[PDB]
Amino acid sequence: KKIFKPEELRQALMPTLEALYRQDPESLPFRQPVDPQLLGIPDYFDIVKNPMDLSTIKRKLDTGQYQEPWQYVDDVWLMFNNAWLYNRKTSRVYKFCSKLAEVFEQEIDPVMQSLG
Ligand SMILES: COc1ccc(CCc2nc3cc(-c4c(C)noc4C)ccc3n2C[C@H](C)N2CCOCC2)cc1Cl
Repeated sequence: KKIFKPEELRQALMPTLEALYRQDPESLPFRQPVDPQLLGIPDYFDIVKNPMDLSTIKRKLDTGQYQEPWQYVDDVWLMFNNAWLYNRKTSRVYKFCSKLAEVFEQEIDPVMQSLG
């Protein structure tokens, strides 16, 4: 089995996360964990059982919590799927999520080819 080192993953994958952060306005709702109290949405954690956001993914890369690139991809997709599940299709957050998914798809593919 291919063994990936933490810094190899950070060097390869952090730029793809940065590409998401660079999207403005689209990344703005994703830069910190959803706070249902601040946002007045007490149903949030009833619907979203496994929250995820850019800051959490960044911390996981920085602290070596991914063994394999697919685990990073899964967390990015968890973030997207949570947002598409919770938010209405007409909402800013939903449409912003869709743009981030486009950007991520584009950025991640050449990187995955390089890591194989
Ligand atoms: C720039 O875009 C916005 C600005 C304000 C709002 C309303 C408030 C809001 N509505 C938000 C909704 C979410 C959210 C996500 C993500 N998934 O479910 C929910 C609910 C997360 C954060 C949200 N936030 C916080 C926003 C983004 N601020 C963070 C600080 O800097 C920019 C302004 C929504 C948006 Cl999309």
